[PDB]
Amino acid sequence: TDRFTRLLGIQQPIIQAPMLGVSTPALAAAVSNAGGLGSIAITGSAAEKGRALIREVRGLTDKPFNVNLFCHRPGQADPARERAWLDYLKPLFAEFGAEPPVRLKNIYLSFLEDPTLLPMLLEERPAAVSFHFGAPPRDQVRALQAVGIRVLVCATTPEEAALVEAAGADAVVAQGIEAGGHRGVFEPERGDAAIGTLALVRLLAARGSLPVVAAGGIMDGRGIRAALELGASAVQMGTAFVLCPESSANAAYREALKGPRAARTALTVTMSGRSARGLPNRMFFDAAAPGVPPLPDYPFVYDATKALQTAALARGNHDFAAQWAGQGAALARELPAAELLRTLVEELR
Amino acid sequence: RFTRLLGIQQPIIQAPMLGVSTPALAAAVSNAGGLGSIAITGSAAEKGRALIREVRGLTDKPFNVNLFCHRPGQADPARERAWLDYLKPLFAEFGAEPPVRLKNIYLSFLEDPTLLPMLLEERPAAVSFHFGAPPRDQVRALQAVGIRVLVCATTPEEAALVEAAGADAVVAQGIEAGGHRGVFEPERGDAAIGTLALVRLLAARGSLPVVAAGGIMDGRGIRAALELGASAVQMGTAFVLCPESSANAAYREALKGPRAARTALTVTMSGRSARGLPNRMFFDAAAPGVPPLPDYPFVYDATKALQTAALARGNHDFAAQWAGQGAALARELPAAELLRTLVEEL
Ligand SMILES: Cc1cc2nc3c(=O)[nH]c(=O)nc-3n(C[C@H](O)[C@H](O)[C@H](O)COP(=O)(O)O)c2cc1C
Ligand SMILES: Cc1cc2nc3c(=O)[nH]c(=O)nc-3n(C[C@H](O)[C@H](O)[C@H](O)COP(=O)(O)O)c2cc1C
Repeated sequence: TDRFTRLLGIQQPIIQAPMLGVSTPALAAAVSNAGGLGSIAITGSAAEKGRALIREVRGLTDKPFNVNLFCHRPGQADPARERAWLDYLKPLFAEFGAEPPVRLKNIYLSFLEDPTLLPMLLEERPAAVSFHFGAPPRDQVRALQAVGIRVLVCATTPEEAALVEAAGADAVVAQGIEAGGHRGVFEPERGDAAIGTLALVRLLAARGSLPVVAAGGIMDGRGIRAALELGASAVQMGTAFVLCPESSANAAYREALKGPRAARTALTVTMSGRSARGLPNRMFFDAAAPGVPPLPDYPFVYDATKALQTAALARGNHDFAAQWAGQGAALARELPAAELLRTLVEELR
Repeated sequence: RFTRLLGIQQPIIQAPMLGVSTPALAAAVSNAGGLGSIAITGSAAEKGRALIREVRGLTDKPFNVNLFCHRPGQADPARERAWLDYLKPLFAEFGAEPPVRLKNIYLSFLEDPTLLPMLLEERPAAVSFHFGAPPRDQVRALQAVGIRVLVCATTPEEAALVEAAGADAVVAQGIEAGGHRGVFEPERGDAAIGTLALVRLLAARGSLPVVAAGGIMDGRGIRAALELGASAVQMGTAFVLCPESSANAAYREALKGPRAARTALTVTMSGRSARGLPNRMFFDAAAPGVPPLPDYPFVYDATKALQTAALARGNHDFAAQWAGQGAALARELPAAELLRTLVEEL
């Protein structure tokens, strides 16, 4: 199908997934120059810094690229809950001769609570703007579209996909249970249908009319071929690009992904406050276990964890790192992004 | 390919489905060119033999006979007595009271020695195993006669154990699948891998023909699995609405209707994780007030007692209505006609 590639003015139906902390302008430009759609994530950063990152990408590529923003429900501070969480983490900090932070901060501002992001986006005009955890109001999506920007939203169910349609997006990113990183569920408090890529992509393509981008578990040309047979118009690959040299994955992350840990992934809500999939470690614990206090809101939880990670890292310890990977992780390859992009295009045939 | 490995013309297996599959359904699929299947667990061996003879009465073509190979359930009177006490108000609602004791109503292939020699005589083209792999010993014993041996796995780790046991094929069950999850050891957790990842993994780093199971509802779904490296396909939910199936009317209406839009996993129906259309038997076993679960299949024994009492009042809110995550794509056709349509779409 030409549906997606024509929609975004690119050659290849391949998006390199925006991965906050792992994607980079070098990674994005590499994929975009190679004919796909490279991406960056700019949540957690001030608008002008977002604006700089976009321009960094432009200085590397003249081809379309994707800019991703978190659109979650703005986190609700709860100092009592947050204090009880910190006290619970106290022995972990003490292990590295450290103390937990005194307070926690809303480190990731939602697109719905930072008014300055939309106007900056309407100025920079990246070819694509994608959202995770929810959809903006239709008039906001329309404003970006009015300026030539394609709008992507991640959905995890047919019900969420309907909301993406109502928001007026140009394409839906259909994220199956296989996907590495944070799950795109809109309202985790209602539960999580946890639908696999194969079913979700088929359900959205066969019973919907929006171009579908399949995300989760896709690691090669056979996977891409399979996604297209299901009716997707393109794929989004995260894990597959992590070992690329252009990525900002650290040493230990690359080692975990290259090694035997890659055979088994798991979901955690205790790392960030929102369900996410990666290589299990000490930050993957049972929040339902005895003596574990109620969980603070996302993203305050991640703030607490990031403080612990820093303390851990200050003693050579990476057992608390966020090493996100999808269920196809064992098929991970290590190539320069543009060479990987083209290997995929070849395997895609 | 796999289609040569078994005596068949089409690479589509109609999943064996305890209480849903019938000799009539199996025969219709086998006569149409695929591999029809029945489930034999929970029947004494001479009763399972009778069922196999029923299928032979309707088709000369190959079929599949399925047996549970789970870690045999272990009785805990204290835990079971507390479970039934917790269910007591549900029973009471339909004028019943919980059964005295619970029973091991489904004997694993590991604890009933009379199943293997029956299978040796009857010699169906295919014998499949769910929840675990039997000793390579016995797989060879079946393979010595005409039999191709299939075992379901939910992870590459389980697939390796399948390979070790000398099976002719591994059924790769993704998270999408309806009914009981084939996880060998659930108390060790459950990786809950999706079909798309699982098939690719097993086809990329495995040696056995892999049969994709979970979420496939049409020819595009079959083509996708084949692109992933599958040699064939196993489909349960797609066949439930076939008039030949053993699905009762309430079940058929549920799957045809809006409830098909959402499935979920429950361990409280049977004591082992299973995917279906949620109802009053889908509750939170971690919830305050809910006691430790008995082993599988003792829990299902209790549930069935409750299902009887609910049915006698015309209440279907406790039924076992299994369905995979592709449930909303279900179609209602004669089984042979569905297989023909699938083949055309493929
Ligand atoms: C390390 C990592 C970071 C990710 N970061 C983001 C992110 O910041 N925003 C987002 O919308 N998706 C993020 N994703 C998910 C992708 O959008 C996509 O759903 C996923 O990578 C596809 O599954 P796969 O890893 O199996 O290819 C991330 C995934 C990983 C593995
Ligand atoms: C109602 C129902 C009953 C099932 N019964 C069995 C069974 O008795 N033994 C078994 O090994 N698998 C059983 N399965 C699972 C199938 O083998 C297969 O894994 C699953 O149906 C494939 O997922 P699908 O429903 O999306 O096609 C059953 C599935 C359903 C929906």
